[PDB]
Amino acid sequence: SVLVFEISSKMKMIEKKLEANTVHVLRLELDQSFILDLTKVAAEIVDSSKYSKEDGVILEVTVSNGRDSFLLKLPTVYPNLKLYTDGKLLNPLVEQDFGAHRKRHRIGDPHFHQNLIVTVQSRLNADIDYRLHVTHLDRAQYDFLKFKTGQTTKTLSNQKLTFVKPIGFFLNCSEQNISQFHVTLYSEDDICANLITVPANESIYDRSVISDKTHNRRVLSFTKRADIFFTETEISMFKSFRIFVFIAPDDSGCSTNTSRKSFNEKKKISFEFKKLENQSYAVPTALMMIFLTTPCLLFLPIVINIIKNSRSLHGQMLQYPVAIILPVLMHTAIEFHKWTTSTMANRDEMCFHNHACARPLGELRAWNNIITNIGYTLYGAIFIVLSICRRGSHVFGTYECTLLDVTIGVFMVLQSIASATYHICPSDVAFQFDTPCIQVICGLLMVRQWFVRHESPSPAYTNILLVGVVSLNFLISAFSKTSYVRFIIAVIHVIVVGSICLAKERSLGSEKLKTRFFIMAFSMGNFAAIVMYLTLSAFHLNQIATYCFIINCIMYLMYYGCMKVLHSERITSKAKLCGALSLLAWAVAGFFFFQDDTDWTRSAAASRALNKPCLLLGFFGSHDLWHIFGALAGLFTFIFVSFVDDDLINTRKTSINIF
Amino acid sequence: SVLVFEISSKMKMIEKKLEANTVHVLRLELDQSFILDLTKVAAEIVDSSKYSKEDGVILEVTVSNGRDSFLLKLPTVYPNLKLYTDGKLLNPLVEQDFHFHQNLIVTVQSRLNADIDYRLHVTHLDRAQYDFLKFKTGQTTKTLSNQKLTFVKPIGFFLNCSEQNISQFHVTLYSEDDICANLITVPANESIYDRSVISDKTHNRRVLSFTKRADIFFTETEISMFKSFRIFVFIAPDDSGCSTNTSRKSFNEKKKISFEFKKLENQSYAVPTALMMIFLTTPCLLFLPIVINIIKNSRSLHGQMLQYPVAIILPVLMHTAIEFHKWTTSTMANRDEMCFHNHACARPLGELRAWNNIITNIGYTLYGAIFIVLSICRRGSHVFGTYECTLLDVTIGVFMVLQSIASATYHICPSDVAFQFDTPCIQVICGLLMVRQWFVRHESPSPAYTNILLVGVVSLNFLISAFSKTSYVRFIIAVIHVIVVGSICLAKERSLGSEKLKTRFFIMAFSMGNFAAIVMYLTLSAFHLNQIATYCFIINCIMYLMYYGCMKVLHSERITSKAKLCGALSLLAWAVAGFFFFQDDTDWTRSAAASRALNKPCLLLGFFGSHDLWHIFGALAGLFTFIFVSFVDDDLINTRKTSINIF
RNA sequence: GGGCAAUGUGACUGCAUCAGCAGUCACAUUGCCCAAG
RNA sequence: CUUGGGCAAUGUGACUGCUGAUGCAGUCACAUUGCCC
Ligand SMILES: [Zn+2]
Ligand SMILES: [Zn+2]
Repeated sequence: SVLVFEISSKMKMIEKKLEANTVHVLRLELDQSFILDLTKVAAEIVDSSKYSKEDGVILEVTVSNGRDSFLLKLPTVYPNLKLYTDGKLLNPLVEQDFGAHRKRHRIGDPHFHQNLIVTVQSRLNADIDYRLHVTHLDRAQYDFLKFKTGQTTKTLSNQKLTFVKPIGFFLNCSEQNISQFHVTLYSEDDICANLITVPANESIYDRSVISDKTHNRRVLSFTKRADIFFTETEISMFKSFRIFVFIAPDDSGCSTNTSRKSFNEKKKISFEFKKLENQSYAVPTALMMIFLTTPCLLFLPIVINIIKNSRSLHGQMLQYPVAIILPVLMHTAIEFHKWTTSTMANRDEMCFHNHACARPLGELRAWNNIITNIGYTLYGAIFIVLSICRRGSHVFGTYECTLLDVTIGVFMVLQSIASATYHICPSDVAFQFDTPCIQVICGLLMVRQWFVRHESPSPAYTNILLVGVVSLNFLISAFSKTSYVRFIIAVIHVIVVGSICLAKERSLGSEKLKTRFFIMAFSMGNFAAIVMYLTLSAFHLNQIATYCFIINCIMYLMYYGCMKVLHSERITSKAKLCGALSLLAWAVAGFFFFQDDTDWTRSAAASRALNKPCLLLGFFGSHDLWHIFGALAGLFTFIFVSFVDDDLINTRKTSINIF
Repeated sequence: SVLVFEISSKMKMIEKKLEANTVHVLRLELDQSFILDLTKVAAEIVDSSKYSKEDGVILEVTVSNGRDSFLLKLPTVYPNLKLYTDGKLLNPLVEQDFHFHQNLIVTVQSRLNADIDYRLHVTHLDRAQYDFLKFKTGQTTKTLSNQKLTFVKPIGFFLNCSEQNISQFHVTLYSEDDICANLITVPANESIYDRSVISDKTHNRRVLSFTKRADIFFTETEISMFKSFRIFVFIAPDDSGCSTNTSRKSFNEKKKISFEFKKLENQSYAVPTALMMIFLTTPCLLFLPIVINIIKNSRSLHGQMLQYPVAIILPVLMHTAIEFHKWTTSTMANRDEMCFHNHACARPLGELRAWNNIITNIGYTLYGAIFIVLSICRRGSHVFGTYECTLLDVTIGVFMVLQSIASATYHICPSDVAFQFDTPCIQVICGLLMVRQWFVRHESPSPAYTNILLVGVVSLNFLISAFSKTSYVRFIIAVIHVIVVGSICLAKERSLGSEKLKTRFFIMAFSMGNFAAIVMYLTLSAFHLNQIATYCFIINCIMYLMYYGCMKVLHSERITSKAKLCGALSLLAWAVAGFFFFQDDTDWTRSAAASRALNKPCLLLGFFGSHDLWHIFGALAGLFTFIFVSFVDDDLINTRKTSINIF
């Protein structure tokens, strides 16, 4: 037999000893004062231990206030533990939901007032003691996202919170004239939590029909930061969004060492509700494009005048390996597919950007991290032209590095494609493909300088070079969770450097003039490197392949130069300038790349907790300066290796120092 | 002010009226006469059209009986329509729960300031279409015939495998009516409607929108993780996710459903597997007296191990590196909803839902390791005979070994991923056999011609898929097709001398061949989208070998008897090995549901299906059309490289 | 293994100083056509 | 032109209530001492 119990509009701690087979129905008269009042309820079970033998559902609270409802099927179950208390929210009433009026405070024609029905239950034949804990967030906090005229960012401060006391919000855009929205949730204390947004129509606790695919509800873990972004199209699709911030007891999905106060520790939180407006970065891009075209002055005094001094093809067109495109194009196709055919919230849930200052442009959330890759595809289409513009004669100078330079061009372009397709959704997918084209190019430069004084280098070496780089990258990715991955990299690195030493020795005859020093140099440098990335927790798994590859490239090129100067040939002054500039550009590219600070060895929240702010214009971060100066360094190294052996074009192909 | 209302067991259709700002709770005292009675409590809104102006929700019915509670926020809306009636189920009480009695609260609120009328049906299901999955001793199959399933009466099920001592379970639903439906199952302790934090990240509940068929496979690592399962089969209102149009969408119609509960036990198919390997080593009777005899009669490496293109592997070992990562990290219940096999012949093994479409992809990696050796061990005369095609036939080797990797993972489970990669490799093999027989009389054909052929196929394979959903894709496979075959015609006359007795009688074929194929697939919707690029290819190969098989004898050269019989079987294989491929019928255009309705029963031994055999016979034709082009000109072995014709 | 009293923490309800927010009643201005004198 | 009434919003203060911050006291939980039959 039910026992209705009127509740007071003022009391928030309702301790009632529920009898056996009795079903309380509390009741709270809602009036003009509860419009847009987030009503959060919270149950409990007193002396929880006494029921530790009975399993499943014990108590059942079913709050409801006419516009929404939910159930609390105590005691909740979790991947770790069972809790005997938990709170949920309610879609608050609105001004419409108990009628519009003029004056007189419900004059007397109608007498309308909603009501909040709190039900209780028990599956036990025995008696239970609960503690309902109804509270309220008034209109001052829910539906706080109304903006005044000439305002863009409203901000809370230290909004307290607790496992049994979450916070919501109500972003309505159509009724607010909003284009783009970007939330931000600071915090200080490492206590796991959950941000959750849902369009207004739609409800959180209710499961969907084939949900995991039909799911417009993002759910973001976070400890010290989380960010949202309501794109223009999502706004025009749903028109009104409910933000929530739940919070969890433990740190399972967040970390390993767990907080002590189980489901009891309050955690601070702030917010930032920005109201952006669409903007195309024409000024920030300006300084870039001009800065990526000042070094092109290195063609006017040299090459554009040589082409003026001159003013099978089917066979090479068919023998040039163009299945070297397929890795990067396949990965960019897969990535674009998985991006476009994803829900509008699975993007913000899955793409771990640097939402610190990842500047957006329409649908894309990090424009700078993308369009700064145009340095490459600008310094990529150059090489593919210079070579095919000055390919000749065949009796003086060294052999022609025509097709190898065309391949360095095709890969300087594929680098931009891979980078701008991985900086759309930087998730931990099986294949990284940000650096691997940089690695392939820093291999091709080595092969060019290895073969330039023997024969025309064939591009078919890019086949094994690419297979090596791609297999190594997939390997690093797939073994990232264990501990011996840096040992795998150490041993493969050793095998490669040893094979290179051997190929060196079996090409000349073990001359003490060159090999005795060269082998030693390589082995000591690369063993220093193996140490530096096998004992130090500052080389992540992403960067070790790139560092070893660019170090091999730099070392072999400096050795080429050292042997050219020891044999007493001339290195033109422009070549020395180009070499020094390539060295310092690679140095800058390093100093910037080293702060990638991205390792999928940690959980989601630990990766959203990182926020490295940008440096220039509020548009250039650190990874983007890497993207630029990598292209600069590639261009400078390429121009170097295309200039140092120019002064020998007046020497026969017989008296050339072979090495 | 609340209003209690007791209702005994005699009222099923409770009709009441709801005043302004009022709240009705009800109660139907339950006793031991209600245990294991799966109940459903639905609500409506009388005079529905009167409320068509109010936006949002009207009633909030919250049934609850202690053990199982849920909600009803009428009118539940759907992307096509708003239903003013909905019903849900209840986990019945357990015998342990039994002076003493359990009850059934039904709160009914109302946000509307005006009055509301409503009804309240209550229904029951037990003793059948529930608790029916109890197996007798030594019983592995239980069956139900023409079970009614109306929208007002969803069917329930309870599988308690722990007590039933089950290891692997299978569930099938044959039907006949073209009515949408839904099939959801959950772990015992879980509910159906209740979400939680990262619930989607633990969404162990499956949903198989099924028109005519649906299948449920309960693995060993599911049973051993939840130990008890709940099954339901609803009737979805609209045909959006399960069909195309609002054709007869307005209805609440009955539906007949069957079942077949098969309690499989894990095993290995030593009978049919071995009956295949011996089938793929008998047509190897050709290598008996010839290839291993020349070696006995016969009894740079540092550079060509570099100048060989090994970057042609990556288009596959990158793709399969993803179809795996997507198979492992996919939740244990997501695999039954994302992977659309052909469960009429998809015999399982260990974990995989299909081991008849994977272990028959060993006819390739077996016929692959032969071409890799019988070409390397068949070159040792370097001024006699045709040029040694012993580097190319390493690729045709590899691309017969790759094909047994891109395919035997596309048959792990075939999502509608961007790249199909079941045929692509076979397409290229039938390509190389052209480049080989082309350059066979001019120069040792460098394998680097794949670099331009691969990017050809993969692009034409990605181009197909991206525009698979649109209506004008088949016209794109006309312009891309015509362009290349036009060149391959033009590329001939610019090499031979435009001899009309040869060229004008060779362009006449590809003009008549490819065109006759275009209209065959451009006007007729029998060649599905994926199968056209392949049949385009294998024809270019066969024609270019009917030609090379003629231009040899047309120039009055003799062919050896072994090549006579070899090639004559290749035509027999490529003819039958098409007929089986001709029944794939996997068009990712149609809806998810109908893509499950396909069911082609096993052909032989209950382990060989139609699309299965295209994986075997695609290896015979892949072999006979290789031995052919390496034995066709053996008679010319005693003729100098100058006294030979050229074409 | 048990309870009591303290030590320190972590929650919790209601008093006291400040914040945004809702409602209540009264104030003041404004123009307004139709109606008439 | 003035009054009577109606509209509407601006902003005016008056009162009530909510939510978050610093202290104030007091209830509940966890670990160390002392005691006990
Ligand atoms: Zn990048
Ligand atoms: Zn297949």
